[PDB]
Formats: sequence, structure tokens, C-alpha cells
Amino acid sequence: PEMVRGQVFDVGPRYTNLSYIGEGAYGMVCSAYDNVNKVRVAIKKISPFEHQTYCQRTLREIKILLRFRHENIIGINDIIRAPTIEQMKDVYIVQDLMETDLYKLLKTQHLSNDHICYFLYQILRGLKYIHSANVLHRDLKPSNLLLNTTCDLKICDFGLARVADPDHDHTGFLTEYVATRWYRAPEIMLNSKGYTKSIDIWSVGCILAEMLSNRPIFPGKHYLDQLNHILGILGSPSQEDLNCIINLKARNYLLSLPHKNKVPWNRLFPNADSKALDLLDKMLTFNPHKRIEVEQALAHPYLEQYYDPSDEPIAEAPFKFDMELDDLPKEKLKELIFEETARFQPGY
Ligand SMILES: Cc1cnc(Nc2ccc(F)cc2Cl)nc1-c1c[nH]c(C(=O)N[C@H](CO)c2cccc(Cl)c2)c1
Ligand SMILES: [Cl-]
Ligand SMILES: [Cl-]
Repeated sequence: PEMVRGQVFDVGPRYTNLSYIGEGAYGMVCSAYDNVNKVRVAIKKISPFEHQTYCQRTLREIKILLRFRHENIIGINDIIRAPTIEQMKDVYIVQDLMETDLYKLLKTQHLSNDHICYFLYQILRGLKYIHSANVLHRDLKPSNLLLNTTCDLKICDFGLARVADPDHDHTGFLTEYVATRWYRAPEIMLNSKGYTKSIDIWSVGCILAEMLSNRPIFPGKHYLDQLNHILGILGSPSQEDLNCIINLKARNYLLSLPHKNKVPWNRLFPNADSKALDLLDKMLTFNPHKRIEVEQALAHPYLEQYYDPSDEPIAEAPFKFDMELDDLPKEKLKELIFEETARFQPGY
């Protein structure tokens, strides 16, 4: 069995000749040659079974991606794991291979306005599909946007994805959050669990800023500093916006800050298309209730060359989990993962 940077990848004899691509909190992704289909593929090894949270994320990603089918979303073509639940330590998810990601691209290249616009279009086209299933991605960022040399874009990494739940979005001030700091909407630090579609739109706004400028727009150093950097551009929230924040520790925190001016977008982005900056303004709205929605963003003038509902598929119906995963033990979740991956086993 082959090994890459200390990880064994027990995926032969069908898949061979592996190279490293990247890693995650409980695994590694490699490229591999598929000896059946005579093509190179991506294989993501995950090893989640010692942690309840990792098992939950694994099951959600698998269930969601096996259900979804869309040009701008990564799929799952095969899943490898051991013949019996006792021998299963790892799961290998086989996916279409892409060439790079937007994080890497932006380290080397300043994008043209036309490339920015096309990439934004694809992000939102994929997100329109995800949201139409009442699913949230919850970790959109450049390194989760895969690309090829023909500028096709796929969203990947659904480990934090879940079904939207506005009724349970509320939480206390300074509640822990798992998704990447720089892409967190201001409400995460105030009163939100990120259980509404507005959470993803903020992240897309942050990505757009980064495509415009090759800089993260809000590079917080720590959890609370993230909010202060957001306010460094948006300025102090309006009274209307403040009145929407009920929980007092959050409200009192905001009231304790010095007043901050709103910094005009054209100062940050002097060479940007004005229409892109108008859309950016609407995506990066402080109040999540007032923030632009995915179809509205697609319908914005900046995207007029591309927007075409007759070429933007949606999901058949809302995605639905059959059971509450939040409170299941890791051995129960393992049983569920075993079951979910059974149809890829030889025989079945
Ligand atoms: C599915 C896929 C398909 N093609 C490419 N290619 C690629 C992407 C970036 C590169 F720098 C180079 C290449 Cl070749 N990457 C991927 C890919 C990139 N990231 C992931 C991916 O799912 N990454 C997540 C972390 O965000 C991950 C990874 C391992 C374990 C865990 Cl727990 C989580 C897949
Ligand atoms: Cl902090
Ligand atoms: Cl509140």
C-alpha cells in the first residue's frame, strides 16, 4: 500500500501513483491514477472515527455531495473503505481532479475584470444550487474554490455544511466558531451560529474583495479582532442595525467602541469596476437581514453578461437529514457512515 507524506493510502490496485495535494483537520488529499477509467482523479483520505465532531462532518459531507449534482460543485465518484466496520479506520472519497485553487492562483496572479466576473458568476451559480436545497456551505474561501486552466470553478469541502435552521441561529456573544476566521460575517461574533444563507453571502463578498485586490479584506488576528477589522471598513453600525441586536453583551460591546467611519470602497479598490463595488457593498452589509440574497446577487448589473436562469439548475427539493446528528455518539455515527458508503462496495 502506497504512502504520501506519512499517510498510507490503501486505495490499490484500482488507484495508483499518488501525489500530495493538500490536507485537512483529519486527513489528506492526493491525486491518483484510476486504472479502470484511465484518468487521474482526486482522493481524499479522512480518518474521523475518534471524534464525534469529525464523524458528524464526514457524514454530512458525504450525504450532501452524493445527493448534489451541479457543474460548479465537486461530486463523489467512488468511496473506498474496509469490508467490515471493525477494520474501517479510514474513508477514501474519490473526486474529479482539478488543477489548483483560487488561494494559490491569487498568490501569483492579478486577475482581469473579466476573470473576476466569470469566477464570481460560477461561485454564485453553484451557491444558488446549494441554497436552493436549503443547504449552507459555511466555509467558503479561496482554498475551497477549485479551478482548471479553462477557468472552470468547483466549490469543494462540505465538511461544515448543514441544512439551514434560522430558528436556531441565535447564540450568545463571543460564541466559538469553526469556519475560517477571515471569512466570518460580523454576526458570528455577536449573536449567530451561521445557520442562515446570509452567512455564505458574506463569505462570497470577502472572496470578491480578494479577487479585486489580492489581499484579504478583513485579516483579523484573533476571534474578536476579526469584528474590529470588519467595522474598520463598514464603520460603526447604524442605530437601526444596533436595534436589531438584542443580546445585551453584544450590544454593549458595540456601544463601547469608538466611533469608526465608513471607508469608501473605491479607496480599497481604486481600479475596480464600479458595478463590482456596488455588488460588493450589498454582500458586505452588516445587518444579515438586509444583505443581498444569492439570486439577487446573480441578477445584479455586474453579472449581466452571465446571469441566465435558464442555464442555472436548482435542486429538486430541500435536502433533509433523516435524523438529528448533533447528539449521536461517534460509534453510532460510524455505523451510519458504514451504511452510507455501502453502495460503493464490490457486490452490493
Ligand atoms: C477534490 C479536489 C480535486 N482536485 C484538487 N486539486 C488541487 C487543488 C489545489 C492544489 F493546490 C492542487 C490541486 Cl491538484 N483538489 C481537491 C481538493 C482540495 N481540497 C479538498 C478538500 O476537500 N480539502 C479539505 C480541507 O479544505 C480536507 C482535506 C483533507 C481532509 C479533510 Cl478533513 C478536509 C479537495
Ligand atoms: Cl479574541
Ligand atoms: Cl441578538
